[PDB]
Amino acid sequence: PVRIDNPVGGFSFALPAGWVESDAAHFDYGSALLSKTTGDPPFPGQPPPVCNDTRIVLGRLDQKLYTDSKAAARLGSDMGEFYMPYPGTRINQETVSLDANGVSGSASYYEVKFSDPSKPNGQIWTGVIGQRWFVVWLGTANNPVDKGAAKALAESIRPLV
Amino acid sequence: PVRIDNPVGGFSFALPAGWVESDAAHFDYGSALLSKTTGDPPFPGQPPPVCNDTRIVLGRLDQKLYTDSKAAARLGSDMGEFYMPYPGTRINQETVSLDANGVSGSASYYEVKFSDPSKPNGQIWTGVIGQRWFVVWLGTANNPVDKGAAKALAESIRPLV
Amino acid sequence: PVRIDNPVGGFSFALPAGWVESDAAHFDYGSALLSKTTGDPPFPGQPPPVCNDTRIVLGRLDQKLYTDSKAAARLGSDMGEFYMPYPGTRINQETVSLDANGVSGSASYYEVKFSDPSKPNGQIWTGVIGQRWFVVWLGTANNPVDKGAAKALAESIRPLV
Amino acid sequence: PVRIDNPVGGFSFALPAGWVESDAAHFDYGSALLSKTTGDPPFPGQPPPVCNDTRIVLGRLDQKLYTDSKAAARLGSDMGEFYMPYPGTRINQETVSLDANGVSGSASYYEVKFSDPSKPNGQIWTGVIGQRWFVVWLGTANNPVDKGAAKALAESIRPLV
Amino acid sequence: PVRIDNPVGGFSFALPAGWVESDAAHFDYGSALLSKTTGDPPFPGQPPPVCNDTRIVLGRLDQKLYTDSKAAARLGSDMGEFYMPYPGTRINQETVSLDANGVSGSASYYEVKFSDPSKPNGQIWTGVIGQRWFVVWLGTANNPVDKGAAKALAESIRPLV
Amino acid sequence: PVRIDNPVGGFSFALPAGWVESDAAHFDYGSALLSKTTGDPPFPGQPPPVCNDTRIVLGRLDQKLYTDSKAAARLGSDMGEFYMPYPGTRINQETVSLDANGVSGSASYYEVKFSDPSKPNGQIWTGVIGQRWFVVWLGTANNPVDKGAAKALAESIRPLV
Ligand SMILES: [Hg+2]
Ligand SMILES: [Hg+2]
Ligand SMILES: [Hg+2]
Ligand SMILES: [Hg+2]
Ligand SMILES: [Hg+2]
Ligand SMILES: [Hg+2]
Repeated sequence: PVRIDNPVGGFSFALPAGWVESDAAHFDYGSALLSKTTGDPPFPGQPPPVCNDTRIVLGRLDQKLYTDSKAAARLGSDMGEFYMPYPGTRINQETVSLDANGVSGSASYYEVKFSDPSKPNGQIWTGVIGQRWFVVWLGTANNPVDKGAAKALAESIRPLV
Repeated sequence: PVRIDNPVGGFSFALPAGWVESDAAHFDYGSALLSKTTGDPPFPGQPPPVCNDTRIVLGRLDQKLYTDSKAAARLGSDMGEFYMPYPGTRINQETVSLDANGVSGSASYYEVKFSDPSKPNGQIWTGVIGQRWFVVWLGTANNPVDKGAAKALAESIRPLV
Repeated sequence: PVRIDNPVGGFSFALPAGWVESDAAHFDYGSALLSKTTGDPPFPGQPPPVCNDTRIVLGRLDQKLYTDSKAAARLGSDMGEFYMPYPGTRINQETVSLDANGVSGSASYYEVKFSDPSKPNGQIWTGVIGQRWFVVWLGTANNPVDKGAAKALAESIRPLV
Repeated sequence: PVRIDNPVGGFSFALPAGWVESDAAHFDYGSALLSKTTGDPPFPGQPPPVCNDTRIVLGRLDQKLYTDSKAAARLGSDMGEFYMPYPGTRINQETVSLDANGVSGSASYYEVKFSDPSKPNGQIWTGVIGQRWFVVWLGTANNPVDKGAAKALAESIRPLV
Repeated sequence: PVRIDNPVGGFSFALPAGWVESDAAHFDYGSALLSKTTGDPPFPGQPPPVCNDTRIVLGRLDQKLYTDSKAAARLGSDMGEFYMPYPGTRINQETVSLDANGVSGSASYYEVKFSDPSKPNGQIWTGVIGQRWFVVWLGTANNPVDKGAAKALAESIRPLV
Repeated sequence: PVRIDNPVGGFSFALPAGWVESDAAHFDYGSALLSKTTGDPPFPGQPPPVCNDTRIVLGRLDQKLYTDSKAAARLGSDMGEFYMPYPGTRINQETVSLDANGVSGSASYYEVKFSDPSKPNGQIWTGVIGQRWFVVWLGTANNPVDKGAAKALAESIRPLV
């Protein structure tokens, strides 16, 4: 169990097994971007290969932006445009209640069946917890969102004091 | 009149007056990203301040991706999701014929009236010319797309030989 | 109240409200560079717009370099050349005693009236606390140094053990 | 046919089909690093996915460093240590004469059978042409060096005047 | 005594006196790269000049990769190819037992006498401790590995919990 | 003789022998930053070691900013504050007439004797040619400005058409 502090964003979280940070700059402004290692280890000290069709973003959710249920739905809709900007239809929608050590939240999940029959279906899970924090886990039919792990990641969020 | 070569993307173009390149890395894979200087000059040798609500992207349009009229409409719809991922309504739509030294193309323009009444309206102009190249010019009601300059930029595109 | 550790520089500090880290690399060698958000929030996970006419630098002050009163005056004079390299006259000078949880220091403030009548006046506040640490807060007549917040930032410095 | 100038390194070359530049910084000091696109196109304007098990480096070969036949063999031996630092045996060695528009050179190729039976065999082709320039094309049994294309790349090198 | 946490790699370590972090990105995936300051201090807030012929890398050693004695020897052999890819002979070999607060490990050291008589001899110290962590300290005859400090660095490693 | 184009800044120039570009980003906005190699060659394809006490900046000189004689003196005074922000006295001043293929300009040179007796004297040469372009060559008593080469660099500037 690996806990990561994000002091600018005011929270800590548990790093999902098999994931690394994608860059350092997100932490400058209170966010975090994570990538999934492929499992093939790099030479020691060098950066590991990571998947290009899945990613996780988390951070403080600005008080100016966006109930946690309504917020996660709205954020999830916007995130899906930003990360999956191709025409398609939303299918297999779900909402999930969150409880991060007693701090309530909500998440919205859905899949995108793209108009392009050669594109794998997109998948997106967006959680809001709470001061408020968000978690977005993006994947595809070939590299699916791990819904149980996304819930565990959001429920691992703790405010820093 | 400043002409810029993009050898990986197979084209050259005229840099719009008052704009600079935003980074060098786009040219690595045959694209270009431009930013608009604010007019307040920096110390010599240092990077100029640029606007944060307008941008231009141009590059080779992959033969796998997307008539030029249909292509610019589809690309413009996707670009507007990617750059303006908030809910809203498309208004003030236009299409524009392009002629780049005899190479035909088409562009699609529209504005977005956002659901959020405090967001300025978004503006996007997307052109496809042609091997094919694209031009996307993004702005807002406070920093509008210069439609005549966007047409001139797309019509300035020349294949490199 | 957000406390940030800088382990290479041997100190922690309280992040001023409304400010973010400008990059990650400063911490590699025991410094920190901060930028002021404009208040217009970015899309979640993306970097916020920041002001281009104000900045804060802090870090360990090398034992080889530069009383804390004399040190802050000398450092402030050099910092003003580095950040405001245009001809002008220093006006509205002040010195300020510092007490960081019992660790004494001193700061030097002044404004620059530039020879160029179209340049807004520059403002710089430079503090030395203490092992020694420095704080430099730069602004202009349009985006002034918050002198009370600069004193609070310097007095928030704690050695790490 | 896409020709790329490298003014600091004093040469131009033909970009192999399906390859892009990996970064811009190599050109600062007269080299070039190329990566192979996977074929899955990115969103327009965004960087394409590239293979992680093949790469090409080319540049001016310092007059202080390293006949072209002896030079390519020595450089190839060193490059194979640098890029394939695991124990193994060199097999399937070849040397290839080069003629770049009348400028002679030589290349050395070999494969590495690694001690680790789960590692795919490494492949490396190293050419020296000539002022002198080098070309290194690295691959594996799963993503082999295209020997004909590596020879064409080295023979495409032209001095800039 | 300066202790640095590496949460992705699951460890903390004591920063050797006179060394700084070379970049921030290594920590993204659980490694750290350190550079040695030259002693000439930079302007405050700016990065210090560092030596170009010595470096330290440390990180988690993948369970898939590589007894600690055998592991450090094998890793040291591979690291010496990666960092010193020129022909030469290994001389002055040593192995060193490690004890990091009761966690055992081993290190392998050797020097390289290069075929090129104008190259200074290379030096490399590679330690494995332990979950397992590695430490590599690289130097030359002109800027030698500090063997006592490398042992202290490896023995300063503590798992994070 | 190596000529480099800077299309955003509207000029080309001859690269001084032994110098490389320091980064790619300066060209994005019409400037160039050059560093001096130490002569010790790197491994092929890797960046060469460069001096840390000398540098060259060149670029378009904004029509809003700053006769060429008065301009070079004023720019040289400001550049010396920016690059040598320590107290001292200007000595050994010179001005130099420039003629870049018939385009006139002027340069201002001076040395700085620092108050700190352990700092080597600073040296700065600043030229303005002309649309106008600037050249700044910075050095020290240990790594002096090559005045003849700085004049040749400024006189090598040609407008791009
Ligand atoms: Hg994957
Ligand atoms: Hg603007
Ligand atoms: Hg501002
Ligand atoms: Hg591949
Ligand atoms: Hg050194
Ligand atoms: Hg030097």
